Amino acid sequence: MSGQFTGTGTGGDVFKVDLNEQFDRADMVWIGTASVLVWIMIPGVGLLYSGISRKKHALSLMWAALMAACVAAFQWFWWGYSLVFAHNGSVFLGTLQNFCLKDVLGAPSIVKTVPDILFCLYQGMFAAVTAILMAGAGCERARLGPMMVFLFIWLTVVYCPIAYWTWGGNGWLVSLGALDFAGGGPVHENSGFAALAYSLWLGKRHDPVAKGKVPKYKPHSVSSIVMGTIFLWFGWYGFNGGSTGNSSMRSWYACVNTNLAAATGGLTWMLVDWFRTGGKWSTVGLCMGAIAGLVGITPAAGYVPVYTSVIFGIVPAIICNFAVDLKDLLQIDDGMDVWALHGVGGFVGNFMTGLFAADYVAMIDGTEIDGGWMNHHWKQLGYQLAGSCAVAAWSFTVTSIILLAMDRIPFLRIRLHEDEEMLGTDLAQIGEYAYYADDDPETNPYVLEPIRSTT
Amino acid sequence: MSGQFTGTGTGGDVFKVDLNEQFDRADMVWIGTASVLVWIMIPGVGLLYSGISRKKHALSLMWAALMAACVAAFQWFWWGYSLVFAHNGSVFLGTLQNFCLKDVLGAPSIVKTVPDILFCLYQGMFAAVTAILMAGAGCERARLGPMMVFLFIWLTVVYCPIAYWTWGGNGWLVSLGALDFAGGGPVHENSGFAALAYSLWLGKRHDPVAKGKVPKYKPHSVSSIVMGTIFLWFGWYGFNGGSTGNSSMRSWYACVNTNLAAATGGLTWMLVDWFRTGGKWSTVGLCMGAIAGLVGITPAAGYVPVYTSVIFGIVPAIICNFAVDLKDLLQIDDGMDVWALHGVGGFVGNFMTGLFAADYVAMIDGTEIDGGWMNHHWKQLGYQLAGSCAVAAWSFTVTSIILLAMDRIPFLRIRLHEDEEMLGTDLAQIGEYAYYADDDPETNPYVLEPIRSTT
Amino acid sequence: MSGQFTGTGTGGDVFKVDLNEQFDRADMVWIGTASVLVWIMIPGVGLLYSGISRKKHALSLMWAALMAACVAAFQWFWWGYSLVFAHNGSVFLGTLQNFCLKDVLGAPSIVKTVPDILFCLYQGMFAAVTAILMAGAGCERARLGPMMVFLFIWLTVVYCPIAYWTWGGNGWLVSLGALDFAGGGPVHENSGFAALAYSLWLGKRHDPVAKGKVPKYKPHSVSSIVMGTIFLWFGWYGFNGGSTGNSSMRSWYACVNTNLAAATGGLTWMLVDWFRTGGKWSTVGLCMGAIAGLVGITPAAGYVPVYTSVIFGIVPAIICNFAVDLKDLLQIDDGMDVWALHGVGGFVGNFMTGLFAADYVAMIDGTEIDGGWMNHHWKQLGYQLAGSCAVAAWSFTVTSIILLAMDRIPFLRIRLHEDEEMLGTDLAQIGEYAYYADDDPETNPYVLEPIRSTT
Ligand SMILES: CCCCCCCCCO[C@@H]1O[C@H](CO)[C@@H](O)[C@H](O)[C@H]1O
Ligand SMILES: CCCCCCCCCO[C@@H]1O[C@H](CO)[C@@H](O)[C@H](O)[C@H]1O
Ligand SMILES: CCCCCCCCCO[C@@H]1O[C@H](CO)[C@@H](O)[C@H](O)[C@H]1O
Ligand SMILES: CCCCCCCCCO[C@@H]1O[C@H](CO)[C@@H](O)[C@H](O)[C@H]1O
Ligand SMILES: CCCCCCCCCO[C@@H]1O[C@H](CO)[C@@H](O)[C@H](O)[C@H]1O
Ligand SMILES: CCCCCCCCCO[C@@H]1O[C@H](CO)[C@@H](O)[C@H](O)[C@H]1O
Repeated sequence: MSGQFTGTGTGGDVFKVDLNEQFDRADMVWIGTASVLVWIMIPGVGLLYSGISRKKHALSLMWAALMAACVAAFQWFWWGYSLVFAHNGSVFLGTLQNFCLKDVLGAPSIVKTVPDILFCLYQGMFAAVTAILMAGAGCERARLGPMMVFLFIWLTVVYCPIAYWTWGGNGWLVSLGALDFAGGGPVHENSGFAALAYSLWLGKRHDPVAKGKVPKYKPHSVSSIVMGTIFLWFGWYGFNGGSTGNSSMRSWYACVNTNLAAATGGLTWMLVDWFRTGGKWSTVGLCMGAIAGLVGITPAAGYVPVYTSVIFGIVPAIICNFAVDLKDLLQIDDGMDVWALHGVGGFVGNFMTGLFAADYVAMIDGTEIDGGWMNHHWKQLGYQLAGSCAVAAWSFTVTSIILLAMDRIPFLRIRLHEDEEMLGTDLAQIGEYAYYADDDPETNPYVLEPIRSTT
Repeated sequence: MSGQFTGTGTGGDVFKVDLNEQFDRADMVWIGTASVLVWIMIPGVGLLYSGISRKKHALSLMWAALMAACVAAFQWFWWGYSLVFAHNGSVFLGTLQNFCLKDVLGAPSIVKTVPDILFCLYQGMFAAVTAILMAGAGCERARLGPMMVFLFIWLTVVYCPIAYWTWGGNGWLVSLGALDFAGGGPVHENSGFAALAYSLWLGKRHDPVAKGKVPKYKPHSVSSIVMGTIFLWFGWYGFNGGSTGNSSMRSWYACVNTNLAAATGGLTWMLVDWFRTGGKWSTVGLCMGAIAGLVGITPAAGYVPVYTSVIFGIVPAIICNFAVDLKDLLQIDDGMDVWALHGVGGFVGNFMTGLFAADYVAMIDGTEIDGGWMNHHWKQLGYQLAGSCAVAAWSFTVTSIILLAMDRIPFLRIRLHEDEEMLGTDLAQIGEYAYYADDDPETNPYVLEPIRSTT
Repeated sequence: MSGQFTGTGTGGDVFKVDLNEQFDRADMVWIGTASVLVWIMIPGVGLLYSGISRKKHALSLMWAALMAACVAAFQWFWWGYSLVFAHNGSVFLGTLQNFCLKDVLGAPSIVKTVPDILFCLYQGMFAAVTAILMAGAGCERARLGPMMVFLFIWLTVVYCPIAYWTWGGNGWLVSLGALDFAGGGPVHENSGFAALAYSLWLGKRHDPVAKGKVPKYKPHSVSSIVMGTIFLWFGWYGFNGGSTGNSSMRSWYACVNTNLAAATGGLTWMLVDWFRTGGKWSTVGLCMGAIAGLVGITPAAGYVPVYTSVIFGIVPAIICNFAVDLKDLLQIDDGMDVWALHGVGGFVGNFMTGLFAADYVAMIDGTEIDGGWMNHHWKQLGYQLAGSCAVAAWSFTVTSIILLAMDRIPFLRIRLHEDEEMLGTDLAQIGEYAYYADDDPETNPYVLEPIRSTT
């Protein structure tokens, strides 16, 4: 009544209009497909960080990726989607208008080429990838119940505001003119600086794997690193290629850029390791470099000329390779790989987007931007820096607050203090904890949960 | 001559008309993509059931998934497609009109938005997923030749009739008004009750892994469980999302429901295990719960409001969790996991579809239904029960008949009787069977086929 | 100025026209999706050949697949794309017009239904699959630096010319009328005969695994074989299905053919092994047969009637099964599996395409061909043979030249001579090479690179 297209609410009355008429069906099919591709990046992250670990994590990140997929999907449905994409938000956050996905259907989303329900599906996958990045960063000696509560809270008060600033209809970064093609800020810079908060507050200090004369690379499982990298690169075609919101050739241009940045990042990191080790070929390095390039090109993929995409592989690979060395300086391992690749890689990529963004690339699908230094738009670099600094500051500060607030509550403490924690070898001698004898997650039906030595 | 569109046979003469003009190209692209996604669910099933096993299966289900993909594709081509989708069937079964895919081309399929050849591709994947569910259920001490013959026969006389009733142009369940969005009946309820027939006739009784004080969860490979769950959830976006037959936003709505049911099922099953174990976190349970939710939402995904999808995770997870305990009561392990997840999960999901189906959800793409209890259509619940009971009865009874008929034929007996079966350790002492020494499927070039101790 | 559609260069001025208007958006979405599917075939190849190996390769092919993805993407960007698809080539090769992808944007590609940038993305994946086939063939005792240089050179002077002849606007095989639906020549026949050059020049002679009374199948990792086969079959829907360049039902017809050829190839090879071993069931054989069928149907998938696709499984499976036996005759293992499956399978499939190609199948999307023997076009078989012989001759001869030229240059020698190579067990006793003690690529951060025993 009339139930005709309004652009608001459900978008119209399904008994009176065909809501699908508002959209190009091929745009919808590509974004649906891209959503499925981003989903498989979730276990990709878990495999990557499980495999790279220089320490025996009690919690399997391959499995924790499924836990994160579950917690993030629930959070997104409950209020995460609404806090980012409620068509009625301020400049800093959305509302609870779409609590439990109420009225999320056929109105054109903030990306007008797809309906709200499909944009919900697609963007929810980005929240889930960020959730497993966070769980991976904070996995060492994590308690599962508190971790699940942490992820729910963290998505709500760290991810959702940063996502709103970046993608929301009235988000202040959107208004300012900052560029972030595929959500490098909300996903990579954000998780990376939240990881750093974890490292500096909850991470083990004077860590034996980061102390003195120790190997920079000492992986738990190279096959897991490689499988994770495979799922990440495969899924990243949806992550970046879908960020146009359409079936135009800007989507395919972004995929060409994505592939070339990954390729040049992998080769660059491996070449850097070759020079720095005096001629060794680094198995872990090739994979880390591909990830550095993928992260680097994320804010840029639909904005920069193809030939510049090689720079988004080379420069993040070099800078991230050296950022990893800060683990030796601080003597901290926990959380630091996620910071180095996603935090530093995300910052570098975001900065370089201000240099290389071009109006003629965005215009491939009619997207209008002033451009970067390629168009003599010098001020763009300042907009990029404003975004990167705001994301880093909010993520680091608020993540610190959550971690410490939960730490002060006995039943919510994410990681027990070392002096209250019982040894797995001692638990295994007790009848009611005999299952701690199987310290191998391949055969154990139960998570080897940290137990307080007061029971 | 005139070779113009007829809606029958090949659909028209390719030299005179463009058969593609009858279809929206984006509808076709989504269903082609969804077909590829369902294909990877085949090894997903094999990985899941290989990993969950409390017993050392001689046959690797990861590998058997490829065998099933081969047998099912051949059966479908030969006559399986025709027995379900020959446009000229009765109310109970199709015909051999499309034997060897004769004349399967460009006529609109029973799903009018895609041509016969594409519907053939898509629906063949559902047959193959059901084949590996059956092979998984019946894998313990299976002989490979007889298993392949069994799958061919089973697809023909169990899967194909149930699929016809559900999807066929004149299928009696279609006519009755029963709802089954993505083939929960033909795939999950069917394989589950066929699994139960296997359990009760060919399964080992008084099984040491299901007898007395034994662990409910004791997996062969947690990494295999997790990898299988990953492939299943990823592919299920095609399984459910493609069941609209189109590129409309009902496809994406169904994907949102699919993700939320998996997420809530995983969390629910793990929470149930936490209460029942006195505080342990169940690795296997999270995965089983995700599968329970995916199975649960299958008959419902394109029919129920988004907020109700959480019920399709919670309720099947709880009921299936307790159904697994029946293995202890019966002291039977073989085949029972497939029954618990797919049979019970499928029954529960089908029943709840009668409660929660809504005309306004179906109408998102113009699909007309009376609805469920959400629309005060009380009779819908009875239609659902008629379907579930018919599927369970046909599958259990006919599967029983096939298993027992083959059992009475020496060269077709699927599983040897324990007293006619030689020990692998004894075979390994014989020169012509020395390869039985390698009881590890990771390195052995040959299937460790059960051998009769009469040679 | 006018910047309107020209069909050349960038295709038009993005500030004046919408380049996307020239294309059906659904055609673009399918080819973008198919590109992502072909990408995952890259690690599929690496997993397959790592797993099948009868020898302990020091270089992990699962990991080397990522290296190949990187080298091939860079080569393709640099000049590979231009040498195949520069719209201004001769009959034998393209030009450097599109060096570093200059002006590769929105002009219709040689496949007029997609723009240059998307055809670039898609076809680059084929180059990368061929790169990992080559790296796999030549992996035994390979040195990594020289291997990377080799792949770059090989793509440039072996792959690119053969691809031009097959796909290029003025390619001589195109003009002749030879049929090759999905690039069986450039990918499979080519890599297979290049593998044979490797086998005969650099392969180990009188190899203990191929000498005397030794097992035909003795795999390193069955799980790797199966995982590789899964990724290959899944991705092959894009490899073959995308080779129409469009969203028509010829794409889906090609997928039905692809699935049926894989299925019948797997069953055929396993049945052949069953007869030849006196009743054993071959784990490796089922997988090899699926690959033989997939290779076989590649030149044919969009040209042959569905019922004939079973022949493209059966015949290549039988012939390739016996081709593998030539390893015993020659007493050479290295490189020979790639030759047997891709070289022989590719030759057989190409030949049979001349028998079974049908004008009415090509015409499903308006593609005009004279057809094969199915249309009494007898001369087609000669065109097929001209293509197969030219590919085999160029690949074998030029690959031989490259391998031998690099062999004569100390720092480019791909494989050290056995008498200049130090033992891993001896390197491990030296302090600066202690890491050679860990001969297990699952835990070692470094490639166990062959070292000259002159340092
Ligand atoms: C443990 C999981 C808890 C989440 C599931 C509860 C979702 C609450 C949403 O409320 C529902 O929203 C509809 C909007 O249309 C209303 O019409 C309906 O009356 C109301 O019931
Ligand atoms: C979706 C939320 C699931 C419940 C989250 C509640 C806060 C964390 C509860 O976990 C706690 O962890 C302890 C092990 O350290 C367990 O001994 C104990 O049983 C449990 O109190
Ligand atoms: C071991 C695999 C056996 C399956 C392969 C045999 C398929 C038999 C199909 O018959 C063919 O159907 C066409 C329909 O158009 C006829 O035109 C053609 O004359 C006829 O030959
Ligand atoms: C596609 C069908 C493939 C053949 C199926 C025929 C029925 C089963 C044959 O397998 C049998 O299994 C025995 C091991 O138990 C083997 O010793 C014996 O060789 C073989 O007689
Ligand atoms: C180690 C990786 C080396 C590859 C990266 C160098 C790519 C060289 C391409 O040249 C660039 O091509 C543009 C075409 O538009 C010109 O406009 C621009 O002026 C020019 O700079
Ligand atoms: C993208 C190209 C990367 C460099 C390729 C240059 C040619 C091969 C160089 O590798 C060589 O391999 C030796 C081990 O055999 C190493 O000891 C030595 O450091 C190095 O000289």
